[PDB]
Amino acid sequence: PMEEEEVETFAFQAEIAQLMSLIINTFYSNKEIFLRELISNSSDALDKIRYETLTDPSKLDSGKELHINLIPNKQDRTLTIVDTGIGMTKADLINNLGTIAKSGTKAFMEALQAGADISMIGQFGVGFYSAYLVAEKVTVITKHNDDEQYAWESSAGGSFTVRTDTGEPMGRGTKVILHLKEDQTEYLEERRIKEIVKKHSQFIGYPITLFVE
Ligand SMILES: COC1=C2C[C@@H](C)C[C@H](OC)[C@H](O)[C@@H](C)/C=C(\C)[C@H](OC(N)=O)[C@@H](OC)/C=C\C=C(/C)C(=O)NC(=CC1=O)C2=O
Repeated sequence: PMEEEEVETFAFQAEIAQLMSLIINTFYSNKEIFLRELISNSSDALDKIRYETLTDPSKLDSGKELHINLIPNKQDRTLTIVDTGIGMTKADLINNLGTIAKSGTKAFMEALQAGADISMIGQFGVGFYSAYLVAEKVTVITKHNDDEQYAWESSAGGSFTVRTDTGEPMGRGTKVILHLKEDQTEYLEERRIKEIVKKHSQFIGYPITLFVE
């Protein structure tokens, strides 16, 4: 019996939009670093719920396990990075994932225009956007203890949407789904994923698991 769902479309802040276009339209040779950025983000999120629980144990009612799961899907061509971290509220998503200017955006673009390696992205605080080196579309599903589950999404192009997620409920955390570009499918390969995690994400302070098939 026909479901009615609310959607809200937002405009990326000007420089974030320019950064996304720079990332998508320019050739870079070390694109694999996108995973290190996403895993670092998940690690950051896990630290936050970890410390918050020390002060309030009920914060783990939504789930005690603190870990990261990597899920490649060769059928629909998606690579999903999941964490049981702190998660983000609707306000968190809208504010921190597009709408508000970030201080390192310009500096990073300057660096890139000068020939800096993309690997540098994390030092500028805009590392999430490196997802667009390999994905044509990114969906961020998230659940924070203080809000309902939400889905953010963008195929770049200057806008992003936010809507309540009606997919599989998550206890708490964030799930980044990368809809990979046709020539970036190597990241759906178990050997390649293991290779890059070993190379760049060896000191993650939480267990990571790769689910194959
Ligand atoms: C201070 O921390 C970081 C910030 C500032 C700000 C966004 C923090 C955020 O505020 C709501 C939460 O406190 C934090 C726990 C959530 C994450 C890191 C999310 O990752 C997962 N898995 O939760 C990430 O994924 C969509 C969201 C935004 C990341 C952006 C825009 C980025 O490019 N760089 C950043 C890396 C950071 O470490 C960044 O901006």
